[PDB]
Amino acid sequence: SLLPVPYTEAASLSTGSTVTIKGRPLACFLNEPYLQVDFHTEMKEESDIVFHFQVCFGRRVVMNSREYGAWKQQVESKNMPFQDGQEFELSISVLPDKYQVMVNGQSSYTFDHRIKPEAVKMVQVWRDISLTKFNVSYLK
Amino acid sequence: SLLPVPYTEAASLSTGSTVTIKGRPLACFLNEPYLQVDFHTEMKEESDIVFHFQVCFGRRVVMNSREYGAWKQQVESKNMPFQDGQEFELSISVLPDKYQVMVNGQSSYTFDHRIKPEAVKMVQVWRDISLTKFNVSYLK
Repeated sequence: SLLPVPYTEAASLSTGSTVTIKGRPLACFLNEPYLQVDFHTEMKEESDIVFHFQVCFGRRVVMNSREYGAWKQQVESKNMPFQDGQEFELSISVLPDKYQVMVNGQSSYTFDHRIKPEAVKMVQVWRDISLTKFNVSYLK
Repeated sequence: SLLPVPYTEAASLSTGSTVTIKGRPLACFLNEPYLQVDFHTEMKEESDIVFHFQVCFGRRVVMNSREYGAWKQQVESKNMPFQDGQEFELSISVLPDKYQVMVNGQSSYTFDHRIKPEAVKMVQVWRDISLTKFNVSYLK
């Protein structure tokens, strides 16, 4: 019942869209497994990234965009709602002005739009997790 | 013909041992896939690490040890013999005073022993690679 990782799915997003991801780190937090979610402008993996979300479990989260191939201003958070050894549910909601990232139902990170979410054509979920669910939903 | 990743194998090392690893990154270098090789003191993943070798492909390599659960002095190298999109052969040779890391036959990194290599009981290879070969050999 596991999805392949790296996991890539075509996607369209607008205000009211939510990307929901259920999975589990492949290692204990002492080993610093990573999780990465990238919202890309094209299906190709080297395409620009409207929203990059990277967890180093137990340490920090970084967020950024990659525009014309170059990483822009990095944002860092030390908020760490993820729990060592546990399955997590991560949801990324598209609001008018930002993405909101919920972890296990708790608001945990936000990132103001640098590019309209309508530029997204693909989502990739990768690094040191197993994945059981990936869903894009919409509520107006 | 791919080996499972994370890949864990029991191992014993001394002067003259070589760990040889063939694999390929799972992403283009622009996406910064990682590779990690850890020489552990016990079979459990949370055990201490005599030699930690972490590649961020296209950017840098860090090396360290984890002793009584704590990371020690990080060493960083910007040497990057790995080639974007290519299979690599990595060998880690145990010398009297250090590990020598060869990449595609070229001496690329070294790390002085902080703990005797005889303390190693397990090797783990993980992060964003596919793996086709893992071998421990010995030449006196």
